[PDB]
Amino acid sequence: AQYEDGKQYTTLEKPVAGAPQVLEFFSFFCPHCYQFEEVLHISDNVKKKLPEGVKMTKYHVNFMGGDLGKDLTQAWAVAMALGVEDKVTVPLFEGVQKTQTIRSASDIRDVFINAGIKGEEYDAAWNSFVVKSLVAQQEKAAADVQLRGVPAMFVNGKYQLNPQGMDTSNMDVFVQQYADTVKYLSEK
Repeated sequence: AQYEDGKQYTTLEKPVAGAPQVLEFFSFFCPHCYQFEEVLHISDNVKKKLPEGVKMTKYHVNFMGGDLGKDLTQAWAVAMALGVEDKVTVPLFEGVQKTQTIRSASDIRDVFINAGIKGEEYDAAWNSFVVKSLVAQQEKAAADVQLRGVPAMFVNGKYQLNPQGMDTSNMDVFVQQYADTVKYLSEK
């Protein structure tokens, strides 16, 4: 067929019940994730081709960048609670990988302050048990699929995107191929 298991996607040996329909994992330390966000706008282009009724979830992972990776996962938990994903994603990426000005929890915090989230609002969120369970969720979802690399996308808990099996000569072609595949998996 035109779409084949092991070619544009793989199948989980161990399907995950109750999983988000479209589930994406990343890390601010992950260089391809930088590309995926900054250059390719994968998340947005997928969204654009998804049917109505579909919910799109994006979670951070711990296994890159040691102590600061976990901090980054708690901070993405803060971003999700406050609804400020779209204001911090880019300065966080550029702060970890481009300028390298993110070295501690406090520098992470500065990105939020500079993006207009208030100190008290960030620090309350940071310490809330709503953020604690949000962190727990991010970890549960990753642990459920035995996640060992990012970027990663999972559809309906059963299919995993395999971008190494798509063409990378043209960036635009890679993205539409990627997105059309998510759409195909969606309907499956």
